[PDB]
Parts: sequence; C-alpha cells; structure tokens
Amino acid sequence: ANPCCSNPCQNRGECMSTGFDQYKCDCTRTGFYGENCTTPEFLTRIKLLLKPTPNTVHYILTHFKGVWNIVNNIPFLRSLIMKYVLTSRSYLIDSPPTYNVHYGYKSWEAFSNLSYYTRALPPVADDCPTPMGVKGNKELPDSKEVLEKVLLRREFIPDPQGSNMMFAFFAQHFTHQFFKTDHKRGPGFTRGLGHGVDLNHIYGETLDRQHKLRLFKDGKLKYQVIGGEVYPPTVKDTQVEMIYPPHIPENLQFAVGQEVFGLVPGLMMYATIWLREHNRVCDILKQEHPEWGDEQLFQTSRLILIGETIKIVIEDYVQHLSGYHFKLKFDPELLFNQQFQYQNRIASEFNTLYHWHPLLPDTFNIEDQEYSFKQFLYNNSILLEHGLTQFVESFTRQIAGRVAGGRNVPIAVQAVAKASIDQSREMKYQSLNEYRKRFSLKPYTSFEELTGEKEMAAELKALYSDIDVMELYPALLVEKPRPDAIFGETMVELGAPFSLKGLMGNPICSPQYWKPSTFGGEVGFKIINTASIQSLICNNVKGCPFTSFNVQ
Amino acid sequence: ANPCCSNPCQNRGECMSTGFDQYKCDCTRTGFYGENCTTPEFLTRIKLLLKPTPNTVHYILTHFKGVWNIVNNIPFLRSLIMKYVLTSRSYLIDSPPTYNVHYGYKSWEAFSNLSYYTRALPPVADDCPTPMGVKGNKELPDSKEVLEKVLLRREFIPDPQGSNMMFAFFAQHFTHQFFKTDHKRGPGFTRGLGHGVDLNHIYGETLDRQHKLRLFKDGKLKYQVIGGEVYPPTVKDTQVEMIYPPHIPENLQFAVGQEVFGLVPGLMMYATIWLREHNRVCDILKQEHPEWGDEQLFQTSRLILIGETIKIVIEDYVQHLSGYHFKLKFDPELLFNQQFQYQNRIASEFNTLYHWHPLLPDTFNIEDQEYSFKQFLYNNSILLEHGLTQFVESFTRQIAGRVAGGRNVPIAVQAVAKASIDQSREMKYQSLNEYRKRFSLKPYTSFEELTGEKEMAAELKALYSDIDVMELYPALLVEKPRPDAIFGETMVELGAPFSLKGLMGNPICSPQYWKPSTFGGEVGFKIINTASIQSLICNNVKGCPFTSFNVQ
Ligand code: HEM
Ligand code: HEM
Ligand SMILES: *[C@@H]1O[C@H](CO)[C@@H](O[C@@H]2O[C@H](CO)[C@@H](O[C@@H]3O[C@H](CO)[C@@H](O)[C@H](O)[C@H]3NC(C)=O)[C@H](O)[C@H]2NC(C)=O)[C@H](O)[C@H]1NC(C)=O
Ligand SMILES: *[C@@H]1O[C@H](CO)[C@@H](O[C@@H]2O[C@H](CO)[C@@H](O[C@@H]3O[C@H](CO)[C@@H](O)[C@H](O)[C@H]3NC(C)=O)[C@H](O)[C@H]2NC(C)=O)[C@H](O)[C@H]1NC(C)=O
Ligand SMILES: Cc1ccc(-c2cc(C(F)(F)F)nn2-c2ccc(S(N)(=O)=O)cc2)cc1
Ligand SMILES: Cc1ccc(-c2cc(C(F)(F)F)nn2-c2ccc(S(N)(=O)=O)cc2)cc1
Ligand SMILES: CCCCCCCCO[C@@H]1O[C@H](CO)[C@@H](O)[C@H](O)[C@H]1O
Ligand SMILES: *[C@@H]1O[C@H](CO)[C@@H](O)[C@H](O)[C@H]1NC(C)=O
Ligand SMILES: *[C@@H]1O[C@H](CO)[C@@H](O)[C@H](O)[C@H]1NC(C)=O
Ligand SMILES: *[C@@H]1O[C@H](CO)[C@@H](O)[C@H](O)[C@H]1NC(C)=O
Ligand SMILES: *[C@@H]1O[C@H](CO)[C@@H](O)[C@H](O)[C@H]1NC(C)=O
Repeated sequence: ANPCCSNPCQNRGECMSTGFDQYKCDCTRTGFYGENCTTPEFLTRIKLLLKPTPNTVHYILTHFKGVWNIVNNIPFLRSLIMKYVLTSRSYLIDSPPTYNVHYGYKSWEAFSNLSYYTRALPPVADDCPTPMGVKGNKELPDSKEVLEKVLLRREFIPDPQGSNMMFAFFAQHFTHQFFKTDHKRGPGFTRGLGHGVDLNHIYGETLDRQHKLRLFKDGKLKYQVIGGEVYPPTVKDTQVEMIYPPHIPENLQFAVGQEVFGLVPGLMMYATIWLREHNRVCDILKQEHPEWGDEQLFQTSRLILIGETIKIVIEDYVQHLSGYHFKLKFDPELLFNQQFQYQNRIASEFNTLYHWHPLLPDTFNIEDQEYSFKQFLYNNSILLEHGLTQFVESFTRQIAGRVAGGRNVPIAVQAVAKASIDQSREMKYQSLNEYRKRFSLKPYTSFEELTGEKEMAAELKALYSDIDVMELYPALLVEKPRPDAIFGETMVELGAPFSLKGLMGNPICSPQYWKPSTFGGEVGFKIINTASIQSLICNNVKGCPFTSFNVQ
Repeated sequence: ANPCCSNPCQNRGECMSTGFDQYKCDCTRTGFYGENCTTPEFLTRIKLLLKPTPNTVHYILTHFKGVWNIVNNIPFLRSLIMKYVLTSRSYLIDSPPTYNVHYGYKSWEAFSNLSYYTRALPPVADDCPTPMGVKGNKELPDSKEVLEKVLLRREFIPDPQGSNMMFAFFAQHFTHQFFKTDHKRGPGFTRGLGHGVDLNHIYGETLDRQHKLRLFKDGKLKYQVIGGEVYPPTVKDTQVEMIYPPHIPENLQFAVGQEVFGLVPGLMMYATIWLREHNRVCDILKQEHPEWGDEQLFQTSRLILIGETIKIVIEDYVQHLSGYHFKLKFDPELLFNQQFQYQNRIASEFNTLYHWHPLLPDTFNIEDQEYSFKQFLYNNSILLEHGLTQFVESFTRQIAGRVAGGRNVPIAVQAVAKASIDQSREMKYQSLNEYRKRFSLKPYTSFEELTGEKEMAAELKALYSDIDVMELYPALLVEKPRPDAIFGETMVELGAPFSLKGLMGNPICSPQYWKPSTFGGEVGFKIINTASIQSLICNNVKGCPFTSFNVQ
C-alpha cells in the first residue's frame, strides 16, 4: 500500500507519502532535483565526472609502493592524505543518527532512544507487498538453502592478506564492546549504550559492575596470580555476572568487563592482555603522580587505554586490513579545522557486515595441539595450560579465513550464519543494491558481477531470480574480493565510514580532550601516541613475544 | 593541599598536579603560554586589541535603531549578523562536555553519565583550605545574612524592559523541561536525560509516561472538556504520576508531561496551550496525510512543536530579553557551512543562573482578583474559574520584576533563594570572578563595581571582605544592570552561550533533519517557520486575545 515501498527516491532523497497512492521526494541538499531526485544540478555533474570509482582509488592506495614510501616520510603530506581519508567518508553517515528498526521516518523516539542500533537505511515498511519492497517474491529464499549453497565451507580458504588469529580475535574482542545485541528485546537493540569505543568490555557498562571489577587502590583492576602469571579475577571473588555453562568450575570463571568473553579463550587472551595493560598504566601514572588517589588513577588510565585502542585499531588493525601502502595515522588534530560531529551511534548494518565468521579456522592450533570448536569453547584451561606467551606465538602463526569470495563459513558455526540471514530479514533490511546505492556504489547488474564467477552466481540466481532482490549479508560473504584482498567492494565501502566515525567520533578526539593533561601529562599522552599491537603484547606478555596481524 | 586549589592557570589552561606541592598548566590551544598561560602569543595580542568589550557590543545592538531597521530588511545582512551572534559564542562551551560536581578532571564517567549536570568550571577540590580555593575565610558568610541583606524584596522593583507574567511563566515552563534536579541524588544531578529542548514536559521523560498521556488516535494527547474548554486529562483517567498536595480533588489533578506543573496555574496555563497546539498540529497533519497512522502523526507533531518552541524562544523570548534592535532569526542553515556540535549537555551553572525568582510579583492579578502566593499555588480552580483567555489577557498586562539590581526576591519564596546559595556551595562552585574570567569577562575589582551603588556593596564587603571571594549566584541578582535592562553583564555573558547551544544543538537543526519531510511536508515546515508567541495563543486560546512578552 505504502507508495514509498518501491524506494522511489534516489541519491538520498527522502520519500514521503502524500495521500494513499502518491508520494513525494525531498531532495534538499542532495545535489539533484526532479520527481525522484535523479536529475543532477550543474555543479553536481562536474563532481560526478571528476570522481574516481572506489575501485580506482583502492588501486592507487595499493600500488606505486615507491611513491607511498616517499609520502609516508613527508609528515605534512602524510597528514594531508590521512585528512582526506578521514573527511571523504564523513558525508556517508547521518550524524546525529536518524532511523532505526521501528522508524522509517525521523522521530524523537528514534533519535533519543539509546537502546536501538541506528539504521543507515530505513526499514521496508511493514505493509509493503514484498520483503524487499515491491520486487521479488512474497518471501525470500529458504535461508538454509542460501546458507548451504553459497555460504558453508567445503575446503578452508585462507585469507590472501595473511590475516592471522591474533587479528581474528582482536576483531571479535574489540568489536564486542559495541556489538552487544539485547536479544530479550530483539536483534535491532543494543546493550552497548556507549555506542562506541568506551572499553566497557574491560571496565563494564555500569558503575555497579565497574566497581566490582576494581581494586580501589592505585586505580587498578582486581586480578589473580596463577602459576606466577596475572589473570582476571574470578566470579566468586568479584560477584560480577558472567556467562558460563554450569559445568565450569568456580576457579575458571573469570570475571571481565564483557559477560560473554569467558566463552572463547581468544577473547580471554585479549581480556587478560588489556587488564594487565590497565594496571601497567596505573603504575606509570602513580610514578608521575604520587599525589593522585585511586579514582583519578583509574579514570585517567581508562582514558589512556581508550586512546591506545583507537591508535592500534587505526595504525595496525585497519592498516593491515586495508592493504594500503599509505601509512594510516591516528591524529585527532587533522579534524580540528574541519566540520565533524564528535558523536556516534552504532548502526545495525555495521553490526551485520562485521559478522566475520569465515575468519575462523577448522581447528585452533596452539603449540602442539589442534583443538576442535567443541574443545575450544568455554575452555579456559587451554589458556592456563599454554599461557599467554604461547597463545600469542601460536595465534601469530595460524592463518585466518577469507571473508568474501564465498563458501567459507565454518560448519561449526552455521547456526550463527543462518541467524545473520534470518535476523536481517526480521529487521526488514533493504536489498544489497539499495545499500550499494546508499553508499555511492553502482548497483550490481547480475549475480555474476557480484561473485565474479559462475557457479555460486547460478545458484544465487536460481534462488533469488533478480539481482535487485539479493540480500546484503550473504552478498557480503559471497562478493568478488578485491585483488588478493580479504573483502569485496561492498564490505569496504559500507564498513570504512562506520568504522572511522566510531573511532574519530569518540570524545577524547575532541579539541577540549585531545591534550596532555587529559591523560595525566606528556608521559600519559605518549603511551597513546606510541601504542601499537606489538608494544601492547610486548609490555604485557612474558618474553615479549613477537606478534603482528598477519602470518609474516 | 591540592596545588591546583588557587586556580593558578589562566585563559582556560588546565591545572594538573605534578607532585604534592607542584602543578603544571596545559595551555594547548589557549592562545597563551608560560607557567600560568598568561603570556599571549603574537596572533593572540592582535585579537585582544581588535576585540570590543561585551558592554560595547551590547551598546551597538541596542542603539542606532535606524540602521538596524535597514539591516533587518536586507535578508542577506540579517543572515550574516545572526550567523555571527550564533558562532561568536560557540567557543565558550565545552562540547563534548567535560566536568561535573564529582570530577575536576576529565574522566569517562564524567563524559558518559547522563544523570549529571555538566560543569562550565570544575568544582573546587574537596581538600582545598577554603571554599573558594585558597582565598577567603574557612567558611563563606551566613547564607541567611546574604539573603536578607541584599536579596529580599522591600519594595517591588519592576523590570524596566516591561517583561510581563506571560514572559515569567513561559521561562519557568520552558526551562523546566531541562532543569529537573534529582534531589534524591543531589543538586548536581538531573532527571532531564534529554539534556535539552525535547518537550518532555509535555510528552514525558519515559515512553511509559508518554503512553499514558496519549490518546492513540490521530497522534493526539488525551484531554478533557470542561465548560466547553479543552484541558489536560486527569490523574484518575491516565495514572500518570503528578505532584499534588493531598487535599487536591481528583478532578483537579491534571496530568501533563512534567510532574510538577500542577503546582502553579501559570505552568498549567502553558501546559494547556501546548497540549492544544499538539492536537491542533495533528489535525493539520491528518488533513495532509490521511494515509498516516497514529504513531507517525504523533511523532511528527512532536518534531514540529520542538521546532515551534525553538522558533518562539529565539525570535520572541530571547528577542525581548535582549532589547536588541536587530531582529534575531531562527535559521539552522546559518550553521551549515560552519563548525558546530549538534549535541548538548545542561550545565549546573546555567541552571543556577536561571533562578529568576525576582521576576515574580507580590500578587498574581487575574481579572478583578489579586491572589497571594498562598492562594495561587496548587490552585487550578483559579484557572478553570477565569479560563485561558482571561489568564492570557491578565498576564499580558501584569509587569514582572527586575532580576538584577538587587533586593527583589519575593519573601514568599526566600527558602528557594537560600537554597540557591547553599546548594551552590554544596556543589563547590568557584567564585564569581573565576566564572567571569571563564567567560572572557574582566574580574570585578570591588563590590561597588559589581553593584554600581554603595549600600549593598558595603553590606557585601562587610560579609565577604574580598571581591575575589564573592559568589556567583548572589552576584547575579545583585549586579549592576545594563542600562534599563533586566540583567547585568555576568548573567547575559554566561547565559547567552548555554542558551544558544541548547537551542541550536538540538538535532532537528542538523542538516539531515532540517528539511520539509522531517516535518511531514512544506505545510508542517511552515508551522515551525511562522510560529510566534502570538500565533501560538491565537490558534489555541478562544478569542485570539492579544499577547506579548511585555507590558503595553
Ligand atoms: C571465536 C569463535 C566464535 C563463535 C563461537 C561465534 C559465535 C557467535 C554467536 C553465538 C553470536 C551471537 C551471540 C553473541 O553475542 O556472542 C555471534 C555474533 C557475532 N559475531 Fe561471532 N563467533 C565467534 C567469533 C567471531 C569473530 C572472529 C568475529 C569477528 C569480528 C565475530 C563477529 C561477530 C559479531 C560482530 C556478532 C554480533 C554480536 C552481537 O550482536 O552481540 N565473531 N558469534
Ligand atoms: C511561579 C511560582 C514559582 C514558585 C512557587 C517557584 C518555586 C520554586 C521551588 C520551590 C524551587 C525548588 C524546588 C525543587 O526544585 O524541588 C524552584 C526552582 C527553580 N525555579 Fe522557581 N518558582 C516559581 C517561578 C519561577 C520562575 C518564573 C522562574 C523563571 C525561570 C523560576 C526558575 C527556577 C529554576 C530554573 C529552578 C530550578 C529547578 C531545578 O533545578 O530543577 N521559578 N522554584
Ligand atoms: C526504547 O524503545 C523500546 C521499544 O519501544 C522501549 O521498550 C518498551 O517499553 C515498554 C515499557 O516502557 C514495554 O511495553 C509494555 O507496555 C504495557 C502497556 O500497559 C505495559 O503494561 C508492559 O508492562 C510493558 N512491557 C511489557 C513487559 O509488556 C515494551 O515491552 C518495552 N520493550 C520493548 C522491546 O518493546 C524502551 O522502553 C525505550 N527506551 C527508553 C529509554 O524509553
Ligand atoms: C551516575 O553517577 C551516579 C553517582 O555516582 C551513579 O549513582 C550511584 O550508583 C550506585 C549504584 O552503582 C549507588 O551506590 C550504592 O552502592 C552500594 C554498593 O554496595 C549499594 O549496596 C547501594 O545500595 C547503592 N545505592 C543505594 C541504593 O544505597 C548510588 O547510591 C548511586 N547514586 C548516587 C547519587 O550515587 C549512577 O549509577 C551513575 N549512572 C550510571 C548510568 O552509571
Ligand atoms: C569494517 C571495515 C571495513 C573497512 C575498513 C577500512 C577502513 C579504511 C581506511 F583506510 F579508510 F581507514 N580502509 N579500510 C579497508 C580498505 C580496504 C580493505 S580491502 N583490503 O579488503 O580492500 C579493507 C579495509 C575498516 C573497517
Ligand atoms: C539566560 C539567558 C541570558 C542571555 C540570553 C541572551 C541571548 C542573546 C542572543 F545574543 F543570543 F541573542 N542575547 N541574550 C541577552 C542579551 C542581552 C540581555 S540584556 N537586555 O539583559 O542585556 C538579555 C539577554 C539568553 C538567555
Ligand atoms: C517585605 C518588606 C520587608 C523586607 C525586608 C526584610 C529584611 C529581612 O528580614 C527578614 O524577613 C524575613 C521574611 O519576613 C523573616 O523571615 C526574617 O525573620 C527577617 O530577618
Ligand atoms: C521515478 O521515475 C519516474 C519519474 O521520472 C517514474 O515513472 C517512476 O514511477 C518513479 N520511480 C518508480 C520506482 O516508478
Ligand atoms: C579443555 O582443555 C583441556 C586442557 O587442554 C583438555 O584436556 C580438555 O579435554 C578440554 N575440555 C573440553 C570439554 O574440550
Ligand atoms: C603564576 O604566576 C607567577 C608565575 O609566572 C607566580 O608568581 C605565581 O605564584 C604563579 N601561580 C600562582 C599561585 O599565582
Ligand atoms: C483557589 O481559588 C479559588 C477560586 O479561584 C478560591 O476561591 C479559593 O479560595 C482558592 N483556594 C485555596 C486553596 O487557596
């Protein structure tokens, strides 16, 4: 019935119903006019001709290694380039946020209710004749069919970028501070009211939990020593609620910021590394500030670890993902004479696109052992058995799986992949191509253009019939990868903007925050500005083991 | 104890303790350097010489009536001027917010905890030797003494700007959506988690309350008809919690967004006017959108009333307060090519400075009657007795009191003035002069310079001894007023920045919001862009009585 069910309005024009059968597009500031915001304004046509495609730009970022080598060493050029990578993307994210699972038009409820993931594209109205709007059949294809036919791994396909398990677990650990779906309410709701990098996964969402996690001397987090090694405290000692299956002995129930982290030893590894890091920074701060009390030492340390986390993500993590020869930089100052909103809201689609389960291997290989999924999950002995050092050495060596290119979701975790499909539909996601369009990408004209091959395309075609009805999530995992890259174009172009907004939108990047005293002086500031995945592990793991995000 | 107690750092440098007895100032981006951020940089000296004082600028805004008359009629000049008034102030507010009652240094707790009023200046550390830091005596003067000596009204001093009761009650009504101190926690905490103009005082803080207040047809708010006139529903019909003394009969317990509004008939007057307005905009929207359901009609109407509210406040309310000959304009577009944070956090100091109780008259005069405080409070009969029309006519005629200039707090309300003093101290406010310095104002060098007279100055001197120990709140009510103005310099210069930030920071002012479809089309948009205090009363109060914020 809804006359906007067709997504009539293009180039970001907003569709509004003007009577039961008519509609109108608001093209304000889109750069286009006409009934459907498809006729470009003169100034808009220039831009549309002087605008390289993302695939061109990526090509330039991943070639001319010699030229980038020179740029990387001219601080003022490096700054000019990073500033461009930061700002070019800004315009792709609504901020303040707009829509959510229940609101396809702006409302105060949508803006003000922090429990919702926000939405880059509004849901398909409940009374549209098809799931994707007006196109396709009354129902989407059997999710199980799509799962089995183009998603499930036959043979393990390694990531050509050499991503490793140190990377896979870092992504899970880091992303799981802001992806915390509140399943009691539904898939489109969140328990991460911080809506960003606040390290609630170390310190807790709520003051109540934070306080159980704290030692209240020297600003430190409680911890225990086992075989001379530092580890998170126990549930028994802290009373913080954790999710453990009943058969887990009280002494193995580790308490950390995030209630789910006890479930995977990879998580607990990072949880332990970051716990050590926080207490480490405390000793540094106390040294500088014998006048300081427990609160200030604690809060300052937290501010510093937020900085470290943003640094490592941009300069090591995204760096490695990108494959860029240009050396990415974490420098808030680059946005200071620029228009930018220091605020963020986690988008449902960001969450969805970030279900990188293909990363996971068939077995988890530590030292001599090869642990099956069954053996690895909820088994922290494995951690105590080998220790952090051996975990880091091992995970640095084991290659992670390719995410795009299709057929690489481990069977052990198929239920999670099916849910990703089913819950997308539940949330009334628009189609792959609508999302491509929304991110300034050219719609795919056939399934074969999407996959870059024939077999999976043919299966997808038989299932969906029309490319314009293809779904975002599966498309992501099935897409033709960039050359020797871990992802396809859609993943990158949707992901980068959400990612940089959540990184740079954090308040410590704001002018009033981004200064030495915020972090307890120049020595605190330097911890942030010199932080790296290597130092993090080096400072906190015994024998300062070498690590990196790819199998060297 | 704390080295930072004396407030050593100037020009917005941050004080940090470097050892028990030393300190350091972070002057990053202040424009000054040196141990105390007092030595200006070359570029800073130019600015400091080409910068007119606020008292000069005010003079220019309130004279040359002929010139402003021309500027007000050249749309592009009017736009250039308002843009300057908007932006000149921006730099005075920390956004993202920084400090609060418990945090004198930035922390994630301070930033993230939405229950706190933020702070424009950090509290005085708990272990400073004096209340103001290092200056003054171990305790401030008897708050009662200050109350009685320079705050209590002998004779009613009328506002020379001719502010009236329609104005007084509008400020109470409007401000009381974002000033809602949570007294269970303490004076530095708020129940207004919207931290701005969200009209929760009409619609409720929580979804639960909103829903009890709503009719669920045509997007309307419940209401009742009494003697052919429309009024808010009752507590018995709705179950919404209100604050009424026990002797109030169930049929007089009106339910509205803000639990406290039943306490003053002036509040209930506006509460009724805005309730009517909301249902009025619903009829308009249904007419335009017969396709629309109850939710969308309700939410859109709310978006529109937010807009109307921001419009009226800038173009009528602040207009009248300012005394400016320049015609202020509500135009979000003026900030679109500008650096600005669409976000806000209510400052404790804003709350404090807005305790405009001197506005209140000795009696409330409606038609023939002269009601005492005792008779007026919690008495909604008075409203049903005379009706809205007669209330508007009467309150348009009755002059309000002058706020600055001293000795004008009605005795009936002395307890509230004392609390304002006591709770300031409880929250560890810095001194008047610290706050002056913080808003780029020149410290007062004597009490006589503050009051502009001798008698109240002498009393204040005998009480405080040192001008540099004088307190913000009393100073506000006692200050020498601008010429024939309602306020003194300190009130204006502190007040204006907080005020404009809360008005313009609202998301509907953000580019992705400020467009017709957000408000259900050009007809909804036009309601916002033509709204005025007069159109509000006229479309909603029988007889379309003439109203205004000032006495005729
Ligand atoms: C290591 C073994 C893993 C298992 C057994 C697993 C399984 C699951 C399960 C059951 C969920 C939904 C429940 C939850 O919140 O935890 C989930 C969600 C998710 N997974 Fe994983 N996963 C694993 C690793 C990873 C990795 C490496 C990533 C890469 C970032 C990842 C990304 C995500 C994301 C972003 C969600 C959504 C979380 C939420 O909405 O709360 N997972 N996975
Ligand atoms: C109409 C008769 C009025 C009465 C009986 C009254 C009384 C009070 C009382 C008892 C309080 C503190 C009570 C509490 O917060 O629990 C208060 C606070 C306050 N008053 Fe008034 N007042 C009146 C009018 C006004 C007006 C015209 C203004 C002008 C703006 C005003 C400004 C304020 C403000 C800003 C607060 C702070 C409340 C908060 O922090 O949440 N009042 N008033
Ligand atoms: C963010 O949006 C959420 C979804 O709208 C809100 O969650 C919903 O709030 C309601 C309570 O405020 C619940 O509705 C039910 O309403 C009936 C009416 O009479 C009550 O009796 C019920 O007790 C109440 N709940 C139950 C158990 O039936 C919704 O169930 C509730 N949850 C969901 C997922 O819809 C959030 O409240 C909102 N957040 C904020 C801060 O307002
Ligand atoms: C914003 O900051 C507020 C002020 O710190 C927080 O409010 C405080 O949270 C505490 C709950 O975590 C309460 O403290 C008490 O702690 C002991 C622990 O052993 C409990 O037994 C007590 O029952 C608990 N309070 C009670 C009911 O006695 C504080 O009372 C509470 N309020 C104040 C004024 O401090 C807010 O929690 C915080 N907001 C967020 C979102 O974290
Ligand atoms: C979820 C997500 C997706 C992308 C990014 C990201 C950000 C950036 C940058 F440079 F803008 F910072 N690049 N970049 C990126 C670029 C290219 C690839 S690739 N090698 O798969 O084509 C992979 C990642 C980050 C997070
Ligand atoms: C609480 C508060 C305080 C000041 C203002 C304000 C804002 C503005 C402006 F500039 F933005 F338009 N002026 N302006 C203002 C200016 C001058 C006076 S006056 N007649 O007392 O000197 C009174 C008010 C608003 C709210
Ligand atoms: C209204 C005309 C008199 C005002 C000036 C009074 C100076 C302060 O006088 C005070 O008056 C208070 C209010 O009645 C009383 O509660 C106190 O006992 C008294 O000290
Ligand atoms: C917009 O395209 C044209 C108007 O130029 C119109 O025929 C069409 O109906 C509109 N879009 C859709 C989906 O039909
Ligand atoms: C957990 O790991 C331990 C130690 O390596 C192993 O012996 C045990 O079998 C594992 N338990 C499960 C249920 O996999
Ligand atoms: C800052 O002012 C000067 C340093 O230039 C010095 O006299 C003074 O003591 C410093 N701080 C204080 C406490 O005034
Ligand atoms: C309330 O007002 C009514 C009529 O306006 C008046 O007669 C009555 O005395 C007042 N009641 C109180 C409680 O003062």
